Amino acid sequence: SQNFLFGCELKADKKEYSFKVEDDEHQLSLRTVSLGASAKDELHVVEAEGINYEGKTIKIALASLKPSVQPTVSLGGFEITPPVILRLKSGSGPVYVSGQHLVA
Amino acid sequence: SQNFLFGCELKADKKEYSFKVEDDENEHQLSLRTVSLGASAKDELHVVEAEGINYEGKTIKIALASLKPSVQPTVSLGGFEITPPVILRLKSGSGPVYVSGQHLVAL
Amino acid sequence: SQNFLFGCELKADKKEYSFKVEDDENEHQLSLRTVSLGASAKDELHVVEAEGINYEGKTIKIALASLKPSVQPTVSLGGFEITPPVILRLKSGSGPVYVSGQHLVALE
Amino acid sequence: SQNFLFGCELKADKKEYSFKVEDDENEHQLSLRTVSLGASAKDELHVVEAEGINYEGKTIKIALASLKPSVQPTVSLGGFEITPPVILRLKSGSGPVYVSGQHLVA
Amino acid sequence: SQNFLFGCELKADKKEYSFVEDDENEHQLSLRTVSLGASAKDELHVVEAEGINYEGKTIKIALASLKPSVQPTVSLGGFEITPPVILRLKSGSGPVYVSGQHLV
Repeated sequence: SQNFLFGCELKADKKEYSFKVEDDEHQLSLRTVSLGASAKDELHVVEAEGINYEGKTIKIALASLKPSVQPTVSLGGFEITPPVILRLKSGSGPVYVSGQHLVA
Repeated sequence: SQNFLFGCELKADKKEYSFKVEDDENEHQLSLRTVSLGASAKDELHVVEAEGINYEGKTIKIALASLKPSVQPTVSLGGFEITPPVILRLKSGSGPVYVSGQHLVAL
Repeated sequence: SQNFLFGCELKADKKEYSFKVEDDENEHQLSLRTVSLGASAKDELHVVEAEGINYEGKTIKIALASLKPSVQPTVSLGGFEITPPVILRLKSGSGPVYVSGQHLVALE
Repeated sequence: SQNFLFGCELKADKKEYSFKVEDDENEHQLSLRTVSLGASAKDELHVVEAEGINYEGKTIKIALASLKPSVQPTVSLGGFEITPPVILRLKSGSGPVYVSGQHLVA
Repeated sequence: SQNFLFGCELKADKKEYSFVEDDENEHQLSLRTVSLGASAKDELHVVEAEGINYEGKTIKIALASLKPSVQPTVSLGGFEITPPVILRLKSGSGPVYVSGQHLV
């Protein structure tokens, strides 16, 4: 309903970003995943970790990106319910993630 | 309507994922968000298909994406919604290929 | 609404796919999601178009996507909603070219 | 709500497409889905622009897409909704360039 | 609601575009594409957006990385942002264009 900016940066020496919220309805809406200019020229895979419909945590790949092929990927508003961790699975980074934090 | 994370991995010795739901209180849809190749995938075509019914009850196979590490390692589908049951199948390539989405649940 | 899979394959020997549904009291809609190149597509530009009626009632042709195996083998359309009748046509390129999406049927 | 096909072709000899509607009862919206290069387009950057009024009433030009046949021959907009009137224009490149979407009438 | 065109141009010169109106109405920018103009140099450009998170802290988020020879346009799919927001060309020459909707 209300909407605010969200972002994070993943790199080899900080690979994880933990999205959680203190109880007060929230979604994280992912929009883009992009590589910074100094990312190495190799495939970077970013993954999300969160609850499936049977209440178990799963790890899913969100994007695979390479500077010389495909530096940005737009997700078009992929909504996830917190808690979620974003994780860098390969490549040096930096990788950036943008989106919205939604609050209803 | 509620929303839960969905993913599966397809590869050489595991080419299919069967998305099925039991009858519970709810209407279910699988919303596909991305298809992505993993970093160990061979530099060749990968084709990912969906298998489910058309509007006349016939089972059809439809091509979701053609991907290749050096050209286009990821495609974002934008929320391709599919009523269960559906099989997602690595029709061609070694993989690994990851498919991510949401499992949407509504009364 | 009900939601079903839609696909077609457009090729040299079958350039057109005609999307038409039997008379019924339901409203029908195609939501195009992807277009993609088959394995055996020549490395060249392939263009898929749609042919159907515009607001004025006139039959028009519109270019949906241009793809090439070594540049961009898949194009997501993100839910390009079209009201049947429509013909999808390989306008150039050898193919094969696949088109995927959803076929939506709502109640009256 | 009614949904019709929309498209236009922009090229060296026809650089502009002017979209306008006259309707005192129903609202119209042009929902742009893709921009794509034709098969004979020169392998160079192509820019496609729209021209239309902003919130303050000033007519403005915005860039919709930059495409190039050997790099990114199609750009998907996702349903970029525009209130008529609007001009679509090929700012630079040979073309031909195609714009496709939906004409929606409520 | 009402729906108007929006756009701006970002360049090494004027790196910034600034998007409240004092108004009785709610305003949203929906960002559609980010694209590199004809004379932009063949290098990595990064566009960022600056605005509050849901805690009202000012944050900066990477919207897109683009390069003429690899991905000259990124489509964001309607990334709705509530004003004030600054859009800025964190790196590269430009010109970089942003296009979208101003909804009221």
